[PDB]
Amino acid sequence: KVFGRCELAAAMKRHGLDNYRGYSLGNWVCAAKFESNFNTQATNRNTDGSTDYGILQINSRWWCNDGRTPGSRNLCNIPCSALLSSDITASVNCAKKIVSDGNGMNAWVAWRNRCKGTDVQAWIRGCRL
Repeated sequence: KVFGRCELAAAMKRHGLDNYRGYSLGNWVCAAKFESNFNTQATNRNTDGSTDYGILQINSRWWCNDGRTPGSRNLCNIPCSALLSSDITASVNCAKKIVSDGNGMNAWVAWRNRCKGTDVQAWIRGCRL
């Protein structure tokens, strides 16, 4: 599913991401924009043999199982395919674990490089939330 911006903002908000670990909703929309362009089906292989999945490009070395990443930990206890669903529940649940792991949203290198320090509230402008 390719979400609209406001459509994703509402979904993330429904699932409890607005202000989760102190990150306002704009941060999460901005991260999803630059990770996946709001596409739940997005996949990207990494140099180390892992792959990133879904709207928030969650990685198969630590968080989900894809059956081809040796020494996968599967900390979210999910197959990586669950992160590609039109239903973002599994991605949100896993994202909440990741952002709690100690480095906040710095875990998403795309957020660090294109969101952090910017006016992230711009990403929820216009939306009925």
